[PDB]
Amino acid sequence: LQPFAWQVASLADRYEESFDIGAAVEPHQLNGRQGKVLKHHYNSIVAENAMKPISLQPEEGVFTWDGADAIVEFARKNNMNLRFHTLVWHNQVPDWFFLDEEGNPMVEETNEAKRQANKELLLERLETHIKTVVERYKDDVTAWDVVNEVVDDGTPNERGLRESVWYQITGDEYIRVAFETARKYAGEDAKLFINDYNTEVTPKRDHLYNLVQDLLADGVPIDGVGHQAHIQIDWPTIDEIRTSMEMFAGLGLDNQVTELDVSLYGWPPRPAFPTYDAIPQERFQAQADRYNQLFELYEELDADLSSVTFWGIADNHTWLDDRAREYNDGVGKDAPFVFDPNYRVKPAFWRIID
Ligand SMILES: [Mg+2]
Ligand code: NA
Repeated sequence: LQPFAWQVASLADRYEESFDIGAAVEPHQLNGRQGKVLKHHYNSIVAENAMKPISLQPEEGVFTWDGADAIVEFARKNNMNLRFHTLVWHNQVPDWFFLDEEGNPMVEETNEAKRQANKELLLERLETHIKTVVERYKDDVTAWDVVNEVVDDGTPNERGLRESVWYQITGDEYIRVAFETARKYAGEDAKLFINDYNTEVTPKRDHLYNLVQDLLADGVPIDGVGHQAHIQIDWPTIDEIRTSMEMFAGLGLDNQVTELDVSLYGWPPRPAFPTYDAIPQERFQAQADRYNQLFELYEELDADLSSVTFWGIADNHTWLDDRAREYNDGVGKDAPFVFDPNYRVKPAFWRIID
């Protein structure tokens, strides 16, 4: 049988000359077998969910720090780096941000002067959320996802910005405010990232590229691009990945791979294998070949890449299962990592440890 993750060489040790090796976690993953894998393999962590806006400030002025603090304390106790995910997102964000002083959605307002009053209110709220959160964690966090998923996959406006509530209310100003406020409160040395998925594919890659150039020219503080890397076995290509990271490096921006998982399924993900034991070993081999090429590329790009984080630990816990179930009538199992649901290594582990 394949040995347990804690019986093989550490990924963080393998890649110590190149970049951090990170995992997304929940508080319950900090102990038991998950915690043993974590301590063995990784030198960086990020909160899967506990640091999202709604997790930290679910009502106006009501902050809930318990889960986030557990993860911070774990990083401190275990000498791990710590990514903060995330100051600004259009998902997992409480609806109170976006209500006017009468308690109605700001997006519905048709009086332009009132829209401008709303924009200032929302930006002030965003400043207060960032200040409060940053002041708590500024000595612990080594990379901030200041904004998440602000760029569109299409082109609904000239700049290719996602038309979330943030954009409808503030245009791009929420993005500027977010970075400026993060810098102000976190300090001159804090590393500030814009994070997104599909950063390897156009038009998105280029909308992102233009946005970071625009903000940089305007003096907005941005240090790096977070590439979520929710990828497949055959897509995106190695060269697409390389080009994107080189493009951002050419601007003087750092790159981090922030939410890496290698799905077994394209889009749409059906038919999915219904259970883990139904997945044929050949699929794990195809995955291992992918992982091999990926990590060769990341090593090749290591002058321009400071951290590689997987969006989870082992195959027993991944949002990809939710995605699989969503497209296959409630049944389906994905397997995106190099450790199996029992914490045993997979073929992919051996192909990235060598
Ligand atoms: Mg290899
Ligand atoms: Na590096």
